[PDB]
Amino acid sequence: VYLDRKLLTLEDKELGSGNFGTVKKGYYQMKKVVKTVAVKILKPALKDELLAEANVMQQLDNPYIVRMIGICEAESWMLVMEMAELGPLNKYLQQNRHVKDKNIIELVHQVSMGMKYLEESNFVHRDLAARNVLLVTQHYAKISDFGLSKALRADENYYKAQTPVKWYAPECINYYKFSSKSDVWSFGVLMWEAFSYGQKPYRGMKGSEVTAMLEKGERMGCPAGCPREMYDLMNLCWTYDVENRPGFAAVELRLRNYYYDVV
Amino acid sequence: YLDRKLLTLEDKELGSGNFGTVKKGYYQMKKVVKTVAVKILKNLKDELLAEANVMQQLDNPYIVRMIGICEAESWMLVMEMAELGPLNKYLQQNRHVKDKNIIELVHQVSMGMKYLEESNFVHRDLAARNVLLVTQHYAKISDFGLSKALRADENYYKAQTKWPVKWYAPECINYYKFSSKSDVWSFGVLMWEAFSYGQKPYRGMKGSEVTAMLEKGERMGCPAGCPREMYDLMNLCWTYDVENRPGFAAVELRLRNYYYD
Ligand SMILES: CO[C@@H]1CN(Cc2cn(-c3ccnc(Nc4ccc5c(c4)c(C(=O)C4CC4)cn5CCF)n3)nc2C)C[C@@H]1O
Ligand SMILES: CO[C@@H]1CN(Cc2cn(-c3ccnc(Nc4ccc5c(c4)c(C(=O)C4CC4)cn5CCF)n3)nc2C)C[C@@H]1O
Repeated sequence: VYLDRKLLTLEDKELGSGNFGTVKKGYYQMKKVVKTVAVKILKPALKDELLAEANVMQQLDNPYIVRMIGICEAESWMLVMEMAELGPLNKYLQQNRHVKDKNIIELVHQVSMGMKYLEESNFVHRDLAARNVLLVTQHYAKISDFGLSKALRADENYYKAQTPVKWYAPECINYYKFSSKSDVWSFGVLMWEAFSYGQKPYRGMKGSEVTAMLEKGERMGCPAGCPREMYDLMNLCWTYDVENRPGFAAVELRLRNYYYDVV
Repeated sequence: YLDRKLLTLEDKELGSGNFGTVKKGYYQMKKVVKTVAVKILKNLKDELLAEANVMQQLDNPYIVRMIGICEAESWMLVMEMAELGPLNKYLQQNRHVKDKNIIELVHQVSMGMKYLEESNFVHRDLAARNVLLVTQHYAKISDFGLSKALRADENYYKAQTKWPVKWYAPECINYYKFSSKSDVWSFGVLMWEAFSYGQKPYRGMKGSEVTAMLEKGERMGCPAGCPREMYDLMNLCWTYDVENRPGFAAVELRLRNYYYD
């Protein structure tokens, strides 16, 4: 899926930048119409990571996951994606404290539907966080940022690293083991972030202090205004033992049931 | 008298029995929320309240800490959660646990019983099922429903005629006398259970046959792969005579020394 640079136009002003490179809004000429795109532009291991990121996204086909248009190799390496105009969820909620609880339920349920599909496809995200959810509209979220994602081997249900702690399940920190269950743990933190309107989890604590807090059986408190059933779901996501923690099928159905009971 | 509003119970049950049910829960503390295990009486109350009264007097790293009693749809005893659950159940499913690991755990139990003995409480139900794992390397004593505070003038509690007889020292069966020494006998059975990966003691024998076997001077054999020094400690805990049986001071000391090597 190597795109033609002649069919891509990048805007001058960037949408954002960080240690990953830059993100610009762009336009890609397709069959007949022109498609608005977001382009991750690299500013080496980062090339291979971007290609691995593109390989994951091309295997994924779901309304709640950012769709890749292709890779473009010209002047710099570029990952061209369908544009989610409103950008990252945590920034959006920081700037829009008026969003209602039923709206946040809608969004995090959409994230659980995308992750239910990711789990069925036997991919692990490994970076599930509110910053990696992007808003198409105020009522349409998509999971983004597959740069750490891994396709599980056909014979294993976890990825084993050889060598963002506040989002990581205890078995990740201790055993370097990443599964769909550890994504569920990260999903609990994402939920906490979303109902906290984009505030950071475990405020003012270092990683080792978070680890020690969880070891004692302590968990973050219920965000102000968060429906009790949603806080109960977070705590289930933060089940310490992998086997008793739910998978995304159970999480999505709990969210689906609660959302329609509100609706 | 805890506020039921501050407590959430998972619909799944961890376990059940004649006492009631045990459920995982989450309780709102000062700021953080605390994972709890909840013993729920099925609609016995005064026994639960007496159990709470024992636990409220105990503070030690190797004893389950009580959060409180909660009176709502049922009577509930809310406790700090030891997530891995009963030791006998765990070992059955984890035959890979090393003998060094089992030594660390039973030594932790002897440290909590040393404290129990110093506090002059008798447990009266010391068994592998009543050791709960916080982690694979951290055990806690639980289940104080039978525990008694000793009189200021005696080192034993006298019972008045539901007893785990396979864990009871001969003086418990014959004279109804429960002391820290009789907990030491139970601890010997616990050790045998731990090194047998949670097998039940005296397999296939009735209670009267266990008593007759013990009266004959016979004892359970060495568990497969159980270290020599640890089986020897078991037999010392199973000293028939109360006065010659060690106290938890001596048991803990020997465990710590063998663990040091
Ligand atoms: C926070 O996470 C991001 C995401 N990621 C980069 C990334 C974005 N991608 C994408 C795909 C499809 N549509 C979009 N739309 C979009 C729309 C407006 C945006 C941003 C993105 C945006 C940013 O991205 C800034 C943070 C870098 C800022 N604004 C301004 C409103 F705030 N982005 N894809 C990837 C891999 C790493 C960063 O940390
Ligand atoms: C066999 O022992 C028990 C213990 N007891 C009940 C009891 C538990 N309490 C407690 C306190 C703090 N943390 C725990 N943690 C914990 C964690 C996972 C557990 C259990 C308990 C658990 C059970 O309890 C089943 C047997 C009923 C099952 N699972 C699933 C893995 F097996 N339990 N407190 C009391 C008084 C009477 C029985 O004899």
